[PDB]
Amino acid sequence: DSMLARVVRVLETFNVDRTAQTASDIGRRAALPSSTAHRVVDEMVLVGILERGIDGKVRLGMRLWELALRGSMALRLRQVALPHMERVQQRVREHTQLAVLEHNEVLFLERLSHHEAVSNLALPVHASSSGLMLLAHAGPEVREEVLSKPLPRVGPGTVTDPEALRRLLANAYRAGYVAAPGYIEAVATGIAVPIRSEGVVIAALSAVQPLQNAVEPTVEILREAAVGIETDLRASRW
Amino acid sequence: DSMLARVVRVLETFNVDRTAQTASDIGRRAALPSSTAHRVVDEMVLVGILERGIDGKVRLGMRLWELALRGSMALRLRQVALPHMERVQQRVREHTQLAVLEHNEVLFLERLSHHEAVSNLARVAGRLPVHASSSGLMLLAHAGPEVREEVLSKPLPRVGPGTVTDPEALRRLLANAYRAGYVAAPGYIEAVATGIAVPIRSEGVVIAALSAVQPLQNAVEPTVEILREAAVGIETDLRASRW
Amino acid sequence: SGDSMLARVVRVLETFNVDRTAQTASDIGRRAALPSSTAHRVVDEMVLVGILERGIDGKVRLGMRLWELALRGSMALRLRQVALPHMERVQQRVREHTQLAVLEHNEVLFLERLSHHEAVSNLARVAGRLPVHASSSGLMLLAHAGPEVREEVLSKPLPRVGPGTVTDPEALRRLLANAYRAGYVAAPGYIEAVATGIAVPIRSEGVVIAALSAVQPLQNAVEPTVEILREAAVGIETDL
Amino acid sequence: DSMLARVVRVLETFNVDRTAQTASDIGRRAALPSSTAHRVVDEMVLVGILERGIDGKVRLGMRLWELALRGSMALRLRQVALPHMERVQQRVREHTQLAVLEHNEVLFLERLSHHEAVSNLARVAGRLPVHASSSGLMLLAHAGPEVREEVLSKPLPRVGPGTVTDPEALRRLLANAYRAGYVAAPGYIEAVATGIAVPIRSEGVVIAALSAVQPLQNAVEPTVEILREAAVGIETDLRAS
Repeated sequence: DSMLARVVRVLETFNVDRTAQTASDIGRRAALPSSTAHRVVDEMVLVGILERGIDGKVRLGMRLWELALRGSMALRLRQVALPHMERVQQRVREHTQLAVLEHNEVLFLERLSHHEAVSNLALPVHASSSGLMLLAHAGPEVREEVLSKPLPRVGPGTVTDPEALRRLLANAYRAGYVAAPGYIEAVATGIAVPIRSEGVVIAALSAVQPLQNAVEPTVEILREAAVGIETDLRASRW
Repeated sequence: DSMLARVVRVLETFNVDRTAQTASDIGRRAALPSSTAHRVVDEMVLVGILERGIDGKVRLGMRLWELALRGSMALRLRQVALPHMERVQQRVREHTQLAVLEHNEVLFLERLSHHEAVSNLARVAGRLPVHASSSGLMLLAHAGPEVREEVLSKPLPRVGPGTVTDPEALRRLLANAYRAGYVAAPGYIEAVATGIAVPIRSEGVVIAALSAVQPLQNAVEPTVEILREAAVGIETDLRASRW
Repeated sequence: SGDSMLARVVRVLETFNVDRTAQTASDIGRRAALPSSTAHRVVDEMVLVGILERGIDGKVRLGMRLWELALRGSMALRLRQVALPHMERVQQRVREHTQLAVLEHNEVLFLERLSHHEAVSNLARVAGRLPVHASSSGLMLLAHAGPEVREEVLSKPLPRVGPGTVTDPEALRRLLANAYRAGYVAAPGYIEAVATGIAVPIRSEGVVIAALSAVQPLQNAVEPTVEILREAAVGIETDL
Repeated sequence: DSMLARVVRVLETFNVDRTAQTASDIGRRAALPSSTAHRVVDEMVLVGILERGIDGKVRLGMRLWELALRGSMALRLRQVALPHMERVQQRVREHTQLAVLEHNEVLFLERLSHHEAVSNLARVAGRLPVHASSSGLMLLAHAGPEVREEVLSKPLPRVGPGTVTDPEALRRLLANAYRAGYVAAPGYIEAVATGIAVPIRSEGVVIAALSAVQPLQNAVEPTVEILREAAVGIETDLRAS
């Protein structure tokens, strides 16, 4: 294998219950020849991805942690959200999504799709339930800043009258959800709720399901999941 | 300019403010030739260390995060503890350590030593058993009665001059440590040094021990107070929102 | 008054202590200063309902039912017992008001309130119970409840109970988030416009189980009271 | 119903999730007429068994807590120990006991006997001599050297066919028990069943003995382990409050 693939295999011999190892134990646990193992370990120690600890064994290095922390804002949210999204999938059996607002555009970070989903997945801020929910919680400037500019009816059901949007956004803000019938397919609706962290809306959790399906049960499931994401983000320490 | 050194330089072009870049921009910022950059970035995408979006751009990937989470308790503790450990060093001017308990073994995560330290640390590679350090005793004191009695059914070698070995003495010592919030270990690592440890909590659970090593005759209680203040600082910072 | 069944039952229980675990029915007459005939009646009824226990050897002891009855309110009772000396220390230093409170069914129950004679600020003179968003204590407790519980509370109207009471749900989310990270909250003007309230959490086994709070003049420095309350809170935690 | 039974019924309307009640609520839950609930509650308040809460309602009083605590040494241990003793009963199906030292004699705080128990357990008339039970010998092993020597200063009676009386044999017995963490022999009184005892600790000190009685033919070692696990469980529960 490439150097990098071997490095990853070495890293995957470590776990929360196995902090410190010898290079030989690494070799066995990664199924790497002893001499390859020692060489790969030594290169990893040189660049600080591993460190040689107080006990003579190697352990994961501070530099790996520091490097990973450079993406913590998106990566930690994604990693914490995913178990809650799985739970949503088990109950709804359609599609669940996680989204954030980045440079006044909606960036979808994760989507799950159930093999039995009836609805189908397919973008500007006004053209998804997620974007609408996020827009509803953005600053007053960002609302105006986006409403003045172009609002194409991107799908069949896409609301794009500046004044229809103000009422839609204001209701979403009060109610803690927004629905978006026919925004992607006329036969499908999108439902989004906010995810809070430290008092601010940082993301939106959404479902796509058939238009005819009841909306309120999905709002409840998404809320519960959004509450769980917040709890785990807030309570987690590492 | 090894493969791994190159991978690291690519990762370091990212930061809290730069979350998405093209392979070209990465080549410039990491001083890589653009052919090398495209190849390196592509290999990192292939193992999941980077993720390439639909619109061409590359971001730090879930697999990097998940690999770091294989040691995230130890690593984050070290990071948060270090500034508090440095302040202990300025005031006490001996040694300050951080340790955790893994499968009833004591792992030391950091050991700082002041250039003017009178006491001496063991500088040989190895691992003391759980009963043979102040950190081990503090950690054992919070491990619960089941773990205690397991340890006390097993061999208790008298490793150093001061090492307490009598099962009943150890039960009293551990109970006292639990109530008092510190343990002292006079003469365990050398005859002329004492170890002093306090607990570090997260969410009510004792997850580590902060310790000093200092000369045998130095007063224990002034050092305990310093360690306690540092432990409070560590506990407080561990619950800061932004990592 | 001294002559009811209950008053006599209590006087009997008080003859027992850590050293006097086992007595006789007549020796209880002696130490409680009751006539033996009336003593043997009260004991027998106490033994019947299980407040005392007696073996074949005549010996009477405090019974398991007494213990189980007391346990029905143990957290609150034990917390008060432990907290009181630390609160008196706060009273000496701040010379205003110190309170201890718990959350039950998302309502704040004040368990203890000490007011110093020279206190410049005034406590609330509302007879019934303030809601959870209407005191520093309720804010501190709510900050440690689930986001679930937070969003339940914030889904209902929040009256402006005092001059300064924050009722805006977004301002509340920000206030609560900050309180959670900082380990205290302030509630300026919640009782009177010239006073504030400050609370810190009390933990047991990792869970915030109560709030220790002050009321003091609005103009006074906040941070010194926060530290005093913090020292008291740590003392209370040690002792539990 | 008597005054004291009503008082008790009032106390039983409280619980860990209901600490403050109106007297009318108390009447509802205790099945008392409104007039009766009021006067029962009022007198309970008057003597401090209840307290009238800071915001109007009634709650369990500090006085009740202080009264309960006068026997917490026995009562808390018993309350905490009982579920672990029931788990021993389920696995061994004989007899489990809980004992402490009172005035240098063995006081049994709890005894459980299983219906299907093969062995027979002697009916106990008060406290037993400290040297005449496995529980006694286990507690004595962890008492002071002062306590040990006081017991051994006076010649000891042969209370049963199993009783050891010789001071030197007792010293060896006690040293072995202290070191091994159990006493196991024929019953030191009847000696037709095996009495087994292990220490229960709290905060570094042996506070009680957990014991079994079982037939002479049964293996000792598995019952020692089961009792040890229970003793560790009891200690654990005492430390988590």
